[PDB]
Amino acid sequence: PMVPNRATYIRYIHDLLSSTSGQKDKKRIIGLDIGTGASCIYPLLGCRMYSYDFVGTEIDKFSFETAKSNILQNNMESQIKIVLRSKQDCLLPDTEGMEEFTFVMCNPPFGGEVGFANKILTESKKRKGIQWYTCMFGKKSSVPAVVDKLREQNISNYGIYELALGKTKRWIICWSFQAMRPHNELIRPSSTSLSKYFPHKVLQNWTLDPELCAQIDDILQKFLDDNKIPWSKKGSVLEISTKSITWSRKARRISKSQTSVSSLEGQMKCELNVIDNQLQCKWIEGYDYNVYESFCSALARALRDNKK
RNA sequence: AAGAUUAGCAUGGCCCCUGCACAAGGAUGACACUGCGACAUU
Repeated sequence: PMVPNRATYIRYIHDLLSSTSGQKDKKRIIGLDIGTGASCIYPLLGCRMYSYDFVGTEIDKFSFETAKSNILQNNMESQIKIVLRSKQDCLLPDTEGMEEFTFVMCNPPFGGEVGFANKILTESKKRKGIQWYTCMFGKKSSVPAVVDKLREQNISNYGIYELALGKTKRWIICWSFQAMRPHNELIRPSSTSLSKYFPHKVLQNWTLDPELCAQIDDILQKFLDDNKIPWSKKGSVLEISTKSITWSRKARRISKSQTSVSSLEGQMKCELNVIDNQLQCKWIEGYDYNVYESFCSALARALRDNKK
């Protein structure tokens, strides 16, 4: 029960949505609480921070009266609603002709919490248009048997954020069915104690000298022009929006051929940034990680092999 | 008496080269969803 821990979780939700917002128009963002508890403080803090629109789920009657009492003494009914769900029906509620849910948050009990995440994984396969799913774990030992289940369904857009507040080490496992990819501070922690269950990398760094710090923009423009990768110059940021891989030997051997194979297919949106002689490659959108691993190792080889 | 970290080696994919495809191999520098633990501390 830590107010800075719950606020840090809502701040992870904000950092997860914000780094994965894109260039789209600012719609009203809709959240979905799962098991809001007897306090119901999670959607309250979300609306106090950035004016989200929560339609929370509930399995209790006394806590539903408590949630309505918190609604009555907080008065945000165009933001906060609480809905009693059923036990056999999908706990992820319908759209009902409303505007689509955007992010889903879950405070499971502490079948177990692994089986609860299994039920949410089973129900979440049917919900399209909903972008973000999260689930927070207290025990470290729940990390394997959930992620291994998530290692059964080829879900690559997940992440484990290490909530570190003294003796409180929580692990946020966030998975999504849409291609948006958050930062690397958000999904892969520093401690290697769960290096068996890290998600994939979304950020790569390289360090240079002021010679190559002067030459870094010419190197990046020559790289993104000599490879037919679509790019744009937004300030000092070089943004990249490809819909298939146009940077590998396999891609050339196919391009330099005659068969009717279309392309090696996987969508990527990413950014190149120059911070203090450093080049950062930073992954924004894409279902398949192999596209971004290929691009980051091609960029590493491009920064190395222009030194001679 | 009970185990992690840590320095080298197999394995896995990624960039480069050979290769019609699948393979296989080479070379190379960053990785880890795999292990192998010659020291030293806890």
